[PDB]
Amino acid sequence: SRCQRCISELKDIRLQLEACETRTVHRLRLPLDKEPARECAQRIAEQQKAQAEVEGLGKGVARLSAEAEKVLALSPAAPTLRSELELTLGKLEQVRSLSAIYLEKLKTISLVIRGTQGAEEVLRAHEEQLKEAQAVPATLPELEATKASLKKLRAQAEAQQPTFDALRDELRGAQEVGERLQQRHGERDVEVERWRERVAQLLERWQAVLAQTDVRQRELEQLGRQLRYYRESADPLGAWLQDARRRQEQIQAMDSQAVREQLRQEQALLEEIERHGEKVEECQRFAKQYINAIKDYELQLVTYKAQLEKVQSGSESVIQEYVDLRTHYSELTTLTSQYIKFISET
Repeated sequence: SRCQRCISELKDIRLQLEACETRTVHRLRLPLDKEPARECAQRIAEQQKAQAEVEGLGKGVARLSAEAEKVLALSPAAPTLRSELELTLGKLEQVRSLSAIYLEKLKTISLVIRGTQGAEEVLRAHEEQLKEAQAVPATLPELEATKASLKKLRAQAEAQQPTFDALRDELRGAQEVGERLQQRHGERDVEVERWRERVAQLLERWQAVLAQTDVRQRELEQLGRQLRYYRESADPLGAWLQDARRRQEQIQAMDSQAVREQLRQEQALLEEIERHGEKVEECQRFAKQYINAIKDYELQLVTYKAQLEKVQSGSESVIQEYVDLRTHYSELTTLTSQYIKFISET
């Protein structure tokens, strides 16, 4: 009576446990879809409720085990009762193990989901500042401002190292749990691969930010030096041409005694102009180097912005300056040269 009743109750609760088992296996076989954060949270809650359901069944098994042992101590039915008891105890421990490890898997994945989504927003911020700074520095004070913005960026990125180090640890944790689940319950990890690729890709993007900041900072240190070298040569030359052009225009526009002085001042000035032929080629040389640097920095930025996916041309302004200087000097040489000839025949 109590033996037969206990066997029936043992079979029923084992079936209930097996149904909990099959539901858990079908759940853990299901990869996350297009809302990973929300779905994983929902499944953790469901698995917490499933784990409590199994534990409730565990209280039924403990009751049935005590009653069985009372009957067995008193019976041709006893081998069946003992066997059925051992089957139910064995199934309970298996479903308990699976429920706990799967809940563990969901929780560790949840940290990875959160971590990668946080790193994306950090990556988005740094990649946009790099994208944003399109204009090249025109002057020494504008240069120092650009360096400051990159220095800040560099500082912010270095401080995010713990965030990405934690992500690597969080992914590693998830791999270990999945492996134990694979080894103890024979179910492959259907989820972890999605996030290894996600984590691996974010790491590369972060390195490009760090690398591109170091390259870009270094671009401006070389570019800045080239600006200093050119401006130190173009400013004194440009001032000199303005000074000499007004002297020549004054000497040119201004008896036999006077003619000798007019030829004398013009003939002497033409000598002065020739002496500056070296200082012009020097200025042309430095300007070409600075233009090349402005071109190098510009292409650096357009490249990076394209990989992730003008207003005017920076070096074009520098082009115009050399045009004005070479034009004025060739014009100045000619005008003085022709005026010496006009005095010479006179």
